[PDB]
Amino acid sequence: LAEVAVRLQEPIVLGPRTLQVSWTVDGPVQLVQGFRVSWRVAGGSWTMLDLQSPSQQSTVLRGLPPGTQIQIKVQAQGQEGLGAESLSVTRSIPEEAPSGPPQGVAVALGGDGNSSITVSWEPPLPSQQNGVITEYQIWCLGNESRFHLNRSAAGWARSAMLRGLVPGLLYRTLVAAATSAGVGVPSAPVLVQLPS
Repeated sequence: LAEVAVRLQEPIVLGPRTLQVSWTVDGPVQLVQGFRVSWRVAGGSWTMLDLQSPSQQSTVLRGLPPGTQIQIKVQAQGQEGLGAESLSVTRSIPEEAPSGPPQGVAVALGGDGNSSITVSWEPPLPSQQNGVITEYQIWCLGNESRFHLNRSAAGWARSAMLRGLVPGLLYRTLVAAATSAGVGVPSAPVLVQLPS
């Protein structure tokens, strides 16, 4: 089980956040009864998987974090235990649009003129960003599209000033974060209706 050597091939993406991992075997093949695949973010603790057959020389890792580097190793198992670890391979998981909204969206009166608001926010949860945040989209939607207010802000911004709200109109204020892959999910709306 120590003489056997595992040869890891280059991983292949199937569905989003997946990696098809395959390998060949060289040595006393008759001793192997299965394989234990281990993977981690290149970080955190290793995640292990047990394969109950010596013919399963491939597996599909799923739900891998977008915008990260995944490190993969594989070893053979038998009646003795576990064998030598193969050489690790590392592949990048493509960034995605954020899957979680910015946190703590708030609205305050303030800005230019007499009917402006300042919208503030915090980034999405780190596990929901799916990449480096490069942009925030801010919307102030009325009942008609001619009343919509929209601004963009840089990844370092945490506020945006929106002017020209019509008194008496109900506005839905939303913020979304974006990565290089696109604009993510918007926050729950903060409703604003200025006095008239």
